[PDB]
Amino acid sequence: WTYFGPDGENSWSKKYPSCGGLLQSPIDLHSDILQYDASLTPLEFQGYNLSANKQFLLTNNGHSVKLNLPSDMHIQGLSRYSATQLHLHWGNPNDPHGSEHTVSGQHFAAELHIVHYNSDLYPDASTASNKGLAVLAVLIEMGSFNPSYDKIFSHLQHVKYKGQEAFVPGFNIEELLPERTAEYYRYRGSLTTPPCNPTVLWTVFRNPVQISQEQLLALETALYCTHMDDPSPREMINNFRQVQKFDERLVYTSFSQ
Amino acid sequence: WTYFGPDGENSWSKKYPSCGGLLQSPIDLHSILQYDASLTPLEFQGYNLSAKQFLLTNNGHSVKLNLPSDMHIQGLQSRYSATQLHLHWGNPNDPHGSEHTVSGQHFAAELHIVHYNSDLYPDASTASNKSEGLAVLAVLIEMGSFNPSYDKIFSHLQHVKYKGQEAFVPGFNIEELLPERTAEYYRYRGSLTTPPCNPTVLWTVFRNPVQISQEQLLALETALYCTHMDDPSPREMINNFRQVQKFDERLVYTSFS
Ligand SMILES: CCCC(CCC)CCN1CCS(=O)(=O)c2c(F)c(F)c(S(N)(=O)=O)c(F)c21
Ligand SMILES: CCCC(CCC)CCN1CCS(=O)(=O)c2c(F)c(F)c(S(N)(=O)=O)c(F)c21
Ligand SMILES: [Zn+2]
Ligand SMILES: [Zn+2]
Repeated sequence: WTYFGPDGENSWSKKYPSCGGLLQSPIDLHSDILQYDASLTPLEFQGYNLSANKQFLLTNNGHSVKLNLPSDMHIQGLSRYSATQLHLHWGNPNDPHGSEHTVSGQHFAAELHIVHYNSDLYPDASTASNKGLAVLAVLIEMGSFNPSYDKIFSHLQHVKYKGQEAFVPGFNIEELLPERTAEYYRYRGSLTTPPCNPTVLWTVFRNPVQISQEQLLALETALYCTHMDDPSPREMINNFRQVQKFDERLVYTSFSQ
Repeated sequence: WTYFGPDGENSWSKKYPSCGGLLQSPIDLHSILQYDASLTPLEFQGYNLSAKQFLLTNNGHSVKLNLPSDMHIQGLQSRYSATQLHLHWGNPNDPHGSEHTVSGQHFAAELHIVHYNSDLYPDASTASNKSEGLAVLAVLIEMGSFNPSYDKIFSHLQHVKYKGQEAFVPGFNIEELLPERTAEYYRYRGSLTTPPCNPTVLWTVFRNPVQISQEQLLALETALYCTHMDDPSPREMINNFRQVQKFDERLVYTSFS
């Protein structure tokens, strides 16, 4: 599966039935489908300050570049959910508008997902994935240089091709989160890639973060979906799914205005 | 095929492979726009239909009005003769169901007047999978003042509430359904927005919307079902629009600057 051409997103459901099922993500966040919910209290981020003396595996699997996260990293306020990995979605150098969620019909430059699984109930994210998952999403805007995101981006020229891995020193993952994390959108949805399992509790923070034009350009030019020896290379660009019908869902907000 | 559940748009490409192919519509029209002085005004000939009768149908996917082949666009390289018109809309809880979007925003609804290349082909079915086959005019609709001309269609909707039902509409001037300043339009090559999704449509989306009243819009959204009258599980005809498609390395040409 890909994001472009005969294996792109309109065809995923041919091999991955859930991609044609209910509760799919991402979605457009707009007024008609939002409702304030005062029960959406703040999440607590536990163990996000990863030791700088430890190192965490960054991998290009051909579809994504993901940073593995330790299971002692958790979110509470929900079961306790343990982190498993983070990754991003982006556009391309000539169109830096590759967020997955949109807000009032507009794409952000990119989007960070921090994937967690219910470690109360399941021994790993793969198991949880068809039960199970909570993903935090941070919208990313073109803006100022972001030293915290650069702790990841500065290693991308070392995982350019599918199957490559690198180590990233620990840092405080909460530095990747925006202002006022108490303010978020919450809804029931799905993985945004195959197998599109409808098993995700989404939290999209209200406020975006910024990374620079130069950071976006590096992100949009550094990576390939294909192996280092593939005679038909494919750039890892435009790796976002279109927004989905909302299938009668509402999105609940922790902010009223 | 449907607009929801497991037979909705992500699954159309199973039976209708072009739905996962190139040149898919609809798209977001955002400032990918390039003025093209070649885009001269169309002339709508034979649109003043003899106050003759024209068949309105509900085929379970759509409510269409059949149009006569002496109605045609002038100004394209070939003559394109009308075949039918129909609309797309959302639902009362989210009344934003145009197919095309403008700067990420949906309009309330959208009218399509479908035509086929009658210089090259004998009917719209034959043309629909052929080069230069189809041309569709799209009118964006927003809620505002009551529109007597659209009521010439909408007054008949109760009589075609269920799949298989038909009503006769006396001829009227179809040009009355077009917006102000039809000289101003967006133009691009795309596809059918329903199965079989053939990439054979020259789209003309007028720049300016029309208005219908809040009551007319609600009637459109509430009058029709996608099921037969005797179906023990009725399904409302709502949200009958396709999500926008990726449109990369491509322009939409505008007749205006
Ligand atoms: C980590 C729990 C879900 C895993 C279970 C097996 C380990 C399958 C899906 N998974 C791994 C394959 S992937 O292609 O690298 C990929 C991806 F690119 C994504 F963007 C998302 S998203 N946006 O979070 O849905 C994924 F969730 C995701
Ligand atoms: C009319 C030339 C194309 C026909 C050829 C066979 C007669 C097949 C498709 N056709 C007929 C089936 S349908 O489901 O009633 C339907 C529809 F609802 C649409 F919204 C559009 S459109 N204009 O793509 O938005 C259609 F074009 C359309
Ligand atoms: Zn993701
Ligand atoms: Zn249509």
